[PDB]
Amino acid sequence: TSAVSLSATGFYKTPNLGYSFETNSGNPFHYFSYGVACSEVEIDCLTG
Amino acid sequence: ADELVFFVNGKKVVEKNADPETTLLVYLRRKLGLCGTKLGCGEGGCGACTVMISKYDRLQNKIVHFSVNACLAPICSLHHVAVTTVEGIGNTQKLHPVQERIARSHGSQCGFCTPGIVMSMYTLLRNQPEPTVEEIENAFQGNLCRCTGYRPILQGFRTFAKDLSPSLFNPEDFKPLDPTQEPIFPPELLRLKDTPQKKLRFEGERVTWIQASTMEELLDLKAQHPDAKLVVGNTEIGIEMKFKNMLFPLIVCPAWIPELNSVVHGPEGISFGASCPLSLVESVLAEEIAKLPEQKTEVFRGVMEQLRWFAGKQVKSVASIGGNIITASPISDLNPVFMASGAKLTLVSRGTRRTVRMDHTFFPGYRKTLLRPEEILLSIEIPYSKEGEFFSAFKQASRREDDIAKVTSGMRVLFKPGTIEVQELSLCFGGMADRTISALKTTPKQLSKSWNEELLQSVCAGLAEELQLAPDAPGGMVEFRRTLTLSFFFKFYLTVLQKLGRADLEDMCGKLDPTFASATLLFQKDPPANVQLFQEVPKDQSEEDMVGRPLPHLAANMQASGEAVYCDDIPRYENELSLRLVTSTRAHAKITSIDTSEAKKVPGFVCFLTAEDVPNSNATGLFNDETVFAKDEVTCVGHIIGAVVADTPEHAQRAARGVKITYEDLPAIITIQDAINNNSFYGSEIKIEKGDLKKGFSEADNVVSGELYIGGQEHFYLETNCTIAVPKGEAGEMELFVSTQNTMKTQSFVAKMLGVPDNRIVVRVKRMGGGFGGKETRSTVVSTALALAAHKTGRPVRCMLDRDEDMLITGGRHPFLAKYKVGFMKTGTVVALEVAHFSNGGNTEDLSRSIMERALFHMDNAYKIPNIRGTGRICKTNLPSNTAFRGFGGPQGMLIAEYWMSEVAITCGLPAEEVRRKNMYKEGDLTHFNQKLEGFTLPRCWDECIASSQYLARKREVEKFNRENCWKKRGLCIIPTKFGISFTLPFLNQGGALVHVYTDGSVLLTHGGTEMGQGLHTKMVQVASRALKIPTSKIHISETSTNTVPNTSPTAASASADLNGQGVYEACQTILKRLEPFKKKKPTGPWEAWVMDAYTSAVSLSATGFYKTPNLGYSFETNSGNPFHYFSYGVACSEVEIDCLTGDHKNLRTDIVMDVGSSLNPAIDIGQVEGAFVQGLGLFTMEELHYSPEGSLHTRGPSTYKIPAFGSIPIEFRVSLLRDCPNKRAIYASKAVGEPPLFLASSIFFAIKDAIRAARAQHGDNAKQLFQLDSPATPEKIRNACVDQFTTL
Amino acid sequence: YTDGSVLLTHGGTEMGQGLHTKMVQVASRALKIPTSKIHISETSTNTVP
Amino acid sequence: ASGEAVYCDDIPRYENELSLRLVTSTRAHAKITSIDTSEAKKVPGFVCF
Ligand SMILES: Cc1cc2nc3c(=O)[nH]c(=O)nc-3n(C[C@H](O)[C@H](O)[C@H](O)COP(=O)(O)OP(=O)(O)OC[C@H]3O[C@@H](n4cnc5c(N)ncnc54)[C@H](O)[C@@H]3O)c2cc1C
Ligand SMILES: O=c1[nH]c(=O)c2[nH]c(=O)[nH]c2[nH]1
Ligand code: FES
Ligand code: FES
Ligand SMILES: [Ca+2]
Repeated sequence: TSAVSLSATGFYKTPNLGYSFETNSGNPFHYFSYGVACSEVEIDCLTG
Repeated sequence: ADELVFFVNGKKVVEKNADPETTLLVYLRRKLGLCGTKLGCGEGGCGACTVMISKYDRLQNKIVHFSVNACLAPICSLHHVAVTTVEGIGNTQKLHPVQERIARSHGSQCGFCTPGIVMSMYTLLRNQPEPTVEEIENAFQGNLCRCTGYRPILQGFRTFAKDLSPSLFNPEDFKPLDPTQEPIFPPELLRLKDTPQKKLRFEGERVTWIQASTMEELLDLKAQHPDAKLVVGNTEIGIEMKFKNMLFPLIVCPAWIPELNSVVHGPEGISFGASCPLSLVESVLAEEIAKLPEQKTEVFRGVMEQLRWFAGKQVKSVASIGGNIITASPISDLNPVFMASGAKLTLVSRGTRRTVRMDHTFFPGYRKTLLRPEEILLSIEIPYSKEGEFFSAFKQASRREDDIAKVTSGMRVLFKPGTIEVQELSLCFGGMADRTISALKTTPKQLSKSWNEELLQSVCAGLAEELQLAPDAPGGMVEFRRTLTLSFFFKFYLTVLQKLGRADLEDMCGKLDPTFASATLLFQKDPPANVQLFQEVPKDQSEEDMVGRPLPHLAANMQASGEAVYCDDIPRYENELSLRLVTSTRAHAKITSIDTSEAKKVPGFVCFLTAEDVPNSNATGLFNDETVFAKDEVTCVGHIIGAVVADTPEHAQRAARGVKITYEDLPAIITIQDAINNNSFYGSEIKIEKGDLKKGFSEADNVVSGELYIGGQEHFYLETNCTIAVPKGEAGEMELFVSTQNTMKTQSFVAKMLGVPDNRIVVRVKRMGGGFGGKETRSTVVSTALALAAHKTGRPVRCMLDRDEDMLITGGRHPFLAKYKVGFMKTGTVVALEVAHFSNGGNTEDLSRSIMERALFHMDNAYKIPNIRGTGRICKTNLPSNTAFRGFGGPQGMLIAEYWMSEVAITCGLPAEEVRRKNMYKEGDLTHFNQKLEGFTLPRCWDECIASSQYLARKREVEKFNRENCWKKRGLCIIPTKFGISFTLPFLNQGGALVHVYTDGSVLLTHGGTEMGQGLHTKMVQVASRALKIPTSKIHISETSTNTVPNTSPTAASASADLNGQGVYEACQTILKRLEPFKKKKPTGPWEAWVMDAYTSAVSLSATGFYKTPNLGYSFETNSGNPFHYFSYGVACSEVEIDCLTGDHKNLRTDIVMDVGSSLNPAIDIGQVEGAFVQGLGLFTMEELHYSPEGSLHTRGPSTYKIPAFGSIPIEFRVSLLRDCPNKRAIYASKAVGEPPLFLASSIFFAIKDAIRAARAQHGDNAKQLFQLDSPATPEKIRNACVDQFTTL
Repeated sequence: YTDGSVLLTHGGTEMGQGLHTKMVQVASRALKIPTSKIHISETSTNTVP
Repeated sequence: ASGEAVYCDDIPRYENELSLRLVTSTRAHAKITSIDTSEAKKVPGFVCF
């Protein structure tokens, strides 16, 4: 009722990225994910 | 099991189970998917459904083409014919010349009437490739357009005929017509023309249709089954079936029978088979009249005179003469003529044949004839006139009731040869009784009398007595109708005088006084002359900057082609249901019970929805005082009680008829007077007051007091209200496609009814076929009901209202009652004014209060009044709720001002234009509400109009015409206007937009405004193209949606281009800012490179835009603050000529000068001036709504509610937009245009008033000087004010 | 909207990963209102290009 | 879990809606020497290839 807009756009771009294959420089990634898994199996040597 | 076989746009249709109730319009739209042909009324009056038919005519041996109303053509009547629709002539990839010309000439605004007009013009050209201007105009008698003011349509099409300012269009650029490229007549049909016609039978759900090939077959059928209903053109039967609930289970169509279609010239006259269409009657009698002695064709000319203002080409091409005769309507225009001339009817049944002579016994009772149930009408011989035998025919114009109370007459005299003495005299009338009658007691008494003043006087006394009407007779207008019988005989009397003159009996009968001659003239057209003037843009302006250029409406080509999509053109989902509203038949009552037992038996019935089914809240409407569905009590005729849902529209309608509802009446408050007496009002008195009233009236040389009533108005948007609601099945989500100016309120009201948040509900509007205020709020009454059905069923549901329903339910402009007192000097200067206003608001508040405020804000019109008091009360009544209508209270307020102003001038004995001018504000003055008038261009508009209309010189001609004519009079008036721009509710002055640029460079824009024919999207694209500096071609607007721009105000208050234009401009400035760094690097490289560079640099190419009108907000308590951002100004000068004997009148010339600031688009803005002016013209002169004494609307369609027609517009029609007047506070210095010109049509009202004043000085005797003329000034009111020997006794 | 409800959309599409769920959680923290007041209906080229 | 969620094919058909079926290569690498559509044209409701 005060005539203020209640609609908005939003935007984002990941900064500082850019790798060069020619000079082997520049960051391709913003950050890295990391994890580790331990697994155990039992095989049947006669069937696969 | 007979197949029905016909062609549509060249393609063969084979219908194996044709239902006789199926119309061609329904079949085209719903079976074939061809939605260019529209429904606008369903009763033959609007022509929106016009299509062309071609066939091989076996009787004339050749291919013929004619137009028809698709809404009334049973498909069962169409075996072996070829239909052509708008889609069959061209499309946007190759427009037919007819489509091209109407588009390019700015003849299409909302676009809904465009296809039907295109088809009427197209059919004309297939028959006459080189028509005349006259033929072109006659082509459209059956086509209505509510937006354009008709001028541009006729002007564009005039290019097919007569065989400083830039221009609005260029005819030299129009492609030429090549007739060889029209569609081939289907060769299959030429093959079949050879084989004999067989009787067919078609069986539908309820109706059996036999297409009789032979007289034998028809007679056998009627002998054995006398109940079999003849249908020939269906132009009466269709109405009875569709709107009067009637059902004839067995129908026989005899249209193919050679004997019913023959024309035979015999010694006494010409015989027409009874099934001959009126169009064949017309072309034969025309040619007889052209080639024969005048003395023989007197009757033929009377028939032709009646066929002139009868219906359109569409109706006449299939309406039979026998059908008019046998329908026996009390207001048949033809039967009075056939009766007066003793036309010879042959009747037959199996083994019988007899001839009679139409006389009073032919019609023994209401809609009855002499025919036995087994007989049919074979032929009517229309007779040659004899030496000494003379004939006139007459017809009231104006029509108010379905069936009754329009006068129409046939009159005949035979003189003993060589004498002036009467051998035979016959005077027959419709609209005076429940059937066509003969003045049988009056005529005998004049036998052997001489044609003289004694006979005139004798016949008038007889007529008055013999045809006398009770004060309460059916149809009212009893004083007018009486006067017409007498006035029509007078004309006949004078005309026979003349005709005896021409037979050299002048010395026995006398000369006619030459001031009486104009009384007897047959209506003569006069060729149209138009001028449109506007301003060229600067010479330096880029060619790609379209702001200020006359760019055609961006959808005009698709509208001409039938490709533009309106709501009901959207294809149905396979699971879609249809809804039909059930409304109250009482003005105020308790609902005692509802029985749906008959409704449940209709096949496809799904449910009846009522208030109990509403999920959340039944309280709706702008001020929360309305029911979605009535609960316990109805409060108008039209109050929506519930809604039937069924698989198809036909089943919904039949099922709604089986909802039987039971009432106990309650005290009803109907009229403004009823409300005043009962203290029934919406809220308190509203008031504006300035200066000292007691002093002003004390200082005034004169004081005049009076009242004025102003009738209401139906919007008659060509597209009625329509909603499709589509439930999505998740989270309460629903999408609605609606013909509405108000997406926001539609969304909110739906969400509150359902009890879900607003974020679940999306409302979409591509375009409306007109709105005009009618769809600002009252569209939600359909929307909420449909949304509920969709929610309940989980299925898509659709409702488009029939015209009768829409006219009943949705209300109109507010009627006004004013009580005024004005005080003024001898010089004409007004010093004091007090006006009490009352409006009839109907049964909901809606916008009624804001409407009253606008009327009060305009009670000054253009005039500075130092001491002033206005009040208004808004009456609360048991009628449909009235709402916004273009003007929004302004026109009512300003008509009241001009009305007391007219009386100030007459009381001072001074020229009205001088009096207006000297009371006009000047630059810097304050209004009565204390707003200052800056940039006041009204005097410039006034002076330009006075000069270019040659007002003073025309005044002198009008005076002279009036001194030289006793029975016609002219009048001339010039009227100004001032119109405040912005919503009366300040926070509604806001708008938003959203813009995207895609990586190809193309731009998708949207904004809060909706397109309803005013060219808003076009304007926004013009604006965006200038703002962005790219061509309009790269910018597109597809639709309006609550999920792209939220919280939008309705498209109203003429404000939408101002508000959305600023929103658009700001959205565009945001995008330009972000592209700036790329522009700098690449200042030449094209737009597409900047866009792609920004994209690949990860810069956002999407933006919102928003505007609020600043510094607004008026206070009623302190009478300060600005309610308006700026004001519109304009002046119109109009001239009229009235028929003092009939009440009819011609609009001879109108000249308008309008301040639209620096127009965004002068083509669209001129079109809005003309459109608005013509709606005003209807408001003040033609449009009259009529109600039973118990509050039931009788006037529900174009047969009874008469909007301006092609033939209504001023014959010379000039419009200029004021030059050099930038308004820099609105978008690119424009002004809004939609509403301000409407009130300028009051110029025609006041010109009629001048003409009446002159008629009164001519024949009045003691006439009251300040006589009464309420609005609308219809033929009734004009005729009754022309007091004379005929009105007095 | 004027009832306080929020309609949100973004470029991302839901394919089972709970993107919309995460976006509403994000919006509700950002706006400091409950997730119940925020809805995402769909992804469309005419709302985010 | 309720089957209320709408995926593309769950959307109701329009009454006038048509169906498409792709026609693909049965060869890894080849010239197309001709296409014969005569048998396809005889299937009821066939519109176009
Ligand atoms: C938009 C519009 C405007 C109109 N304007 C006017 C006007 O200005 N003035 C005026 O007088 N009329 C007017 N009419 C009425 C019109 O002239 C009649 O509707 C028309 O002539 C009826 O003919 P039809 O062939 O359509 O009859 P249908 O509707 O097919 O038949 C109407 C009646 O005639 C009967 N019938 C037809 N032929 C025969 C026969 N040979 N023997 C026995 N019974 C028969 C039918 O059983 C039926 O009862 C208007 C109608 C429309 C739709
Ligand atoms: O001030 C106005 N408010 C409205 O809501 C409206 N609607 C309309 O048609 N004209 C106007 N004027
Ligand atoms: S819809 Fe057919 S004449 Fe109006
Ligand atoms: S353009 Fe003719 S009705 Fe709208
Ligand atoms: Ca109201």
